[PDB]
Amino acid sequence: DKLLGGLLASGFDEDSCLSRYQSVHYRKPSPYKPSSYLISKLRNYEKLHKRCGPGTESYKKALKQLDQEGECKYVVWISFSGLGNRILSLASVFLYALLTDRVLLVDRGKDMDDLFCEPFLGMSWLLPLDFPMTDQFDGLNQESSRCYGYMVKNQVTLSHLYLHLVHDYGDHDKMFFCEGDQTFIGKVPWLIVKTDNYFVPSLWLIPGFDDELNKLFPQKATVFHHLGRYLFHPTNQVWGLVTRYYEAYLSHADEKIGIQVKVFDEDPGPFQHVMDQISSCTQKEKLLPEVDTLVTPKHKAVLVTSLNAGYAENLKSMYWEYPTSTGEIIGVHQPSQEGMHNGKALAEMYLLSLTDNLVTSAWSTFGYVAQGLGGLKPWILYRPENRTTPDPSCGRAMSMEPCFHSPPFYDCKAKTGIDTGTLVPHVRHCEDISWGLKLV
Ligand SMILES: Nc1nc2c(ncn2[C@@H]2O[C@H](COP(=O)(O)OP(=O)(O)O)[C@@H](O)[C@H]2O)c(=O)[nH]1
Repeated sequence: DKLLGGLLASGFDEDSCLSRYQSVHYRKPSPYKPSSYLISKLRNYEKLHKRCGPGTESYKKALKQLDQEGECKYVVWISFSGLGNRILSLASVFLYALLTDRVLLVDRGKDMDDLFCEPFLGMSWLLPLDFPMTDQFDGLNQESSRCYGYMVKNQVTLSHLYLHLVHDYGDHDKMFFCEGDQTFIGKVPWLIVKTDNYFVPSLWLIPGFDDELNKLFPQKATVFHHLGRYLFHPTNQVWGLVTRYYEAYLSHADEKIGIQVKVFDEDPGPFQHVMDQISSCTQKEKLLPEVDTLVTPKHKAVLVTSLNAGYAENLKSMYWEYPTSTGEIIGVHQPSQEGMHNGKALAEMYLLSLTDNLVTSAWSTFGYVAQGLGGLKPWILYRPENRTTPDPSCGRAMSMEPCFHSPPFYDCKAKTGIDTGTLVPHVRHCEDISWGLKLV
């Protein structure tokens, strides 16, 4: 089913975004049926967006509200940070638009236009190029006059509010995640957000939001799985990088393994500890077979994405040099070694997402998107310390979701510090970065 259990709206033009509909030629159908309520929510959201979207008479009238202090309200995402982050933060702001009956508009920035097709049937998601406040986006931060957190800090009705939700955000910026301040913010027609985190899990802890979030997602850990596949379709340019790598190197395997390598160090390596970690991970989980020194089969292909190439070479040369214990036929394959960039990094994510089993590196938003769109619950390569291969080398994700790296820890009722990862069974601390949070 090319509309994804009904997640996607039929009627888009096939040739201008090939990936949208002919993705089902390349991926096994997802196990995760999106609920009836999520569906309606999206179909209803596209009526809002057509009704209030850029270029309508309702969008023109609303723009004058930026001076003279309103049926359409808006959240504006600003393009900021690495591609992994911008995908996760953008799905976040879109869930948030859903919860607050707003229109999402997207600062195209340098490249968003080039990377992604239009996800909303009948009408562009892109912020116009003449939107008056675009010159301020670089500068908007924690100390800007209309920053919600600067205002709560310094006790201060508004046409527009800036919401600073970047990882270095403070105690007052974080009040965004409270019911009280949401009631306030609820009234403001224009919201400009800049953000580099997957902030979805803290929305489940806001009351009101949590009812609707339960109704939309009966299987709670499907938020980015459905919202990602809804929103983000690669352009023809990027899609062809996907199809041509998949076609040339991966379509003849009985099984595909993905291995997403990120190493957090200012030396590119490669590192023996990390190679060691990857083989122990893959072997100890029966993901890839062992090899024998002193000596009707299946073909596995291993897709290795990384910046240094010698993680893939090592595996490639091991499996060329030595026969597998099981007699399985292994081929290792790395697209790029970057040391058309973001078109590439994008394709590689989507490629990772077509594998049957994925290994991810701890902390990488690159992993989270790949597992995210795959509907894949990874085995996570844990974060090293002192150039030592951790032991155990990896473990299975509690679930497929991305991880909220910089969450708030406030009890809004009681007005005090709290561990927000020990309030409800579905919001747990992360496996990879224990400080962060995620839906399980
Ligand atoms: N093509 C490709 N790009 C990558 C890979 N890993 C990371 N990148 C990109 O390189 C840039 C820096 O990556 P990363 O270190 O993961 O992000 P940071 O930690 O937020 O700087 C980002 O724009 C990523 O999209 C990869 O395996 N392949």
